[PDB]
Amino acid sequence: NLYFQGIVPRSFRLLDELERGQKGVSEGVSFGLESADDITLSNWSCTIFGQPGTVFENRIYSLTIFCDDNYPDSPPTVKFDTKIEMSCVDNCGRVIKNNLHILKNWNRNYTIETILISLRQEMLSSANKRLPQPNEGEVY
Repeated sequence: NLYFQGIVPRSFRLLDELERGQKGVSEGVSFGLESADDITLSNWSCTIFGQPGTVFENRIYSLTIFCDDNYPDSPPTVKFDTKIEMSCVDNCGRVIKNNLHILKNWNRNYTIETILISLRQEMLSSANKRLPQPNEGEVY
């Protein structure tokens, strides 16, 4: 059994986040592997609960996070499978890196969870919270 202070290899890092996710995490996000047999641990199935008091209220959004082999030093790619209108989401549901702080100014100390949390907070902003939405459960 290994010990060291400091940064851990990609595989160790993703094992930590997986254990975190599998233990059901912060409010109300969930995350895990798209498929249990992926040994690169690169593709993640995620859920965001809509923010109470907004056009997102009571909706469930499904999304996919992909961590390439430079992860955690490089940001993952983020896309919504569930249709959403947000200033940091493009026409195909993918997150516009330069419109979300944590992706734009990524830091290896952010996580899959940070992204999910950040997306739920974006729903509270004034550019988003009154934005007219697609029909509920509609996908790309």
